[PDB]
Amino acid sequence: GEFMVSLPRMVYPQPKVLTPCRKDVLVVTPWLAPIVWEGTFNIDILNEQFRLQNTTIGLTVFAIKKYVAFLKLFLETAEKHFMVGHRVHYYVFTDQPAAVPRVTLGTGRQLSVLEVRAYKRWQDVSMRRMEMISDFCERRFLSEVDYLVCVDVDMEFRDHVGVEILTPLFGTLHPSFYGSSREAFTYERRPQSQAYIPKDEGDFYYMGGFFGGSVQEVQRLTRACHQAMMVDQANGIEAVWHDESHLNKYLLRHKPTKVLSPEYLWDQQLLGWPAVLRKLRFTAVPKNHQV
Amino acid sequence: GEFMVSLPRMVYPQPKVLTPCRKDVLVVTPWLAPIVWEGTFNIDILNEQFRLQNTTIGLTVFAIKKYVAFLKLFLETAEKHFMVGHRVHYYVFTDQPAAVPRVTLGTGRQLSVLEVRAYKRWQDVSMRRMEMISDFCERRFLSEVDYLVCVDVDMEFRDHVGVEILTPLFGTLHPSFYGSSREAFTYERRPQSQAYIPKDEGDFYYMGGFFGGSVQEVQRLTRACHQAMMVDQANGIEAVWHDESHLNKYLLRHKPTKVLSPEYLWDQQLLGWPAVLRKLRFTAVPKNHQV
Ligand SMILES: O=c1ccn([C@@H]2O[C@H](COP(=O)(O)OP(=O)(O)O[C@H]3O[C@H](CO)[C@H](O)[C@H](O)[C@H]3O)[C@@H](O)[C@H]2O)c(=O)[nH]1
Ligand SMILES: O=c1ccn([C@@H]2O[C@H](COP(=O)(O)OP(=O)(O)O[C@H]3O[C@H](CO)[C@H](O)[C@H](O)[C@H]3O)[C@@H](O)[C@H]2O)c(=O)[nH]1
Ligand SMILES: [Mn+2]
Ligand SMILES: [Mn+2]
Repeated sequence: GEFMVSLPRMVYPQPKVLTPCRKDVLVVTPWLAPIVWEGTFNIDILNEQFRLQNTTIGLTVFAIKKYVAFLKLFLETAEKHFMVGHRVHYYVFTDQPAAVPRVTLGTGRQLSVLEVRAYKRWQDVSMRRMEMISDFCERRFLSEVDYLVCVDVDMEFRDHVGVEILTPLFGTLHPSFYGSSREAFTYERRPQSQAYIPKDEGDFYYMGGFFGGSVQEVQRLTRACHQAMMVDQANGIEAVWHDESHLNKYLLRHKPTKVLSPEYLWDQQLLGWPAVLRKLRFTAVPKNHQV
Repeated sequence: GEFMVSLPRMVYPQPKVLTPCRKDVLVVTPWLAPIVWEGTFNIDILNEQFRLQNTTIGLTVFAIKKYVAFLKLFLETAEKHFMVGHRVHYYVFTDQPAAVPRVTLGTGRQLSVLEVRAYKRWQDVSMRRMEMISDFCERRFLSEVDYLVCVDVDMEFRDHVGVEILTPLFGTLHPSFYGSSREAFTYERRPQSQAYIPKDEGDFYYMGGFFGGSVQEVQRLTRACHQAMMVDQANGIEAVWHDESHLNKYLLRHKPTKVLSPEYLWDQQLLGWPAVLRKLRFTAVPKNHQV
């Protein structure tokens, strides 16, 4: 939120008030947050706005135990598609620093390897990211980046993922549930859990694999989710979908300022390529669950 | 931007991703700013969000010379429709403090009468609002309100105008031009003016009668428009639409974070009640121009 200088002259098509960009999908939430789909944004305008602020984006990714194998494709495709032209700082959290592949980066981009402990259960590995993002890295992130983007590693970039996502707080629509009614969402349904959401509440089902925002908002979210997980652990309960359950509770009670469409987290294997998706931007890589 | 506590449990209809709110109009700009139309927002959610921040809204209005006659209806209808339930501070700028009508206010609402000089030409009266809002009232507004809303007085509220409009910076689509191509917009077209916009630039034509934002953003806008008007005056040129021309230049170069639809500034006399308007919220009162 620093003083913003004027945009230069730009030549682009006039937005027309009586022509929607997209008529097939919801492009704004009932709390007036944009839902980001292809056709809703002019990337040239957004790139100008964010470049004029010299925006730095941090990207966090965890690669613990066998998941180090996903890093090469993840990082090489991020170089092709993630925030190209902007300052990027990758933060790779791993138990095997020597297994991080040497990936060639474009100018203005850097990578830090952060060693962490590996936990036995994949559920605990997934869940402990909230603590790792918040408690350990609070001060570093505040000094080094403007926004944090927190993603799964078992993924590849296939198309543009850029500054259109940046906002104080965002979540991403889970690709399996964007057409589902709220009663069908796999929220935590046990009232004994901090993640509990009743059947008559819920806006969306957000996937735990892609969330972000300003550093302050991300530290708030990760701190709250970590605290809620600790309460659950003390009470002998583990939410049905782990960190994702808590993320969903948080974003129900603290509405995101943008929502990313499932373009931003897709599984083509599983779900194909429906008409509503004009681009598949960030997609699941096969993982043979029982990695 | 203070710490935001959690929303309470709320029961409301689920937003459905594959059902747009409105298919007849553009509801988001190409820079991802919501365009505020009826059907795009859930006021209960927004009221909760803004009440939890104890939001105070300042409303500025100028009533100089014969325009004091418009104050009674303006203020009485604002009491019925403007930010009801929230803290409101009216700032009435006038050359005739004794002519301000005694209007009964709801709880949490206050009115201040600010005496100013009357200028001879209606164009100068209109134009000098930018200076009056910025230079004179900078410190007061920063201490007293969170958002400023700056409107014409020759108007009445007929329907809800609430926290859905609040954002760092907003303008309102001029009711005569929302369907027009940019070449038809009455921007200042002389390159000798600071307000100059070429025929191949422009997003929208914003009306000078309804704009606002955070206090900081409004002071930035009003300061920039005042400075630009002073440059024009020194160069012997007066923009075709005065302050409105400068407002349009500013919002071209500094994109608003929400845009209000013409629901928010309408003239039923002149334009009727088209199908695209589900509500007429803030409307022109007859003024017999040659007042
Ligand atoms: O042995 C492991 C297990 C997990 N992870 C990390 O944890 C992430 C999440 O695990 P998976 O990708 O195996 O799980 P899913 O793809 O099923 O994940 C979805 O469900 C999870 C909760 O069960 C999380 O919320 C996750 O973010 C969401 O995308 C991985 O991408 C990886 O970054 C590891 O590094 N090593
Ligand atoms: O003698 C006057 C003349 C003007 N005004 C103030 O200036 C405002 C703007 O003047 P008008 O309402 O007469 O002009 P329009 O309705 O045609 O205004 C439109 O065009 C103007 C520029 O020409 C401004 O930009 C204005 O905000 C925009 O709504 C008035 O509402 C009032 O608040 C007075 O108080 N007294
Ligand atoms: Mn995954
Ligand atoms: Mn007017």
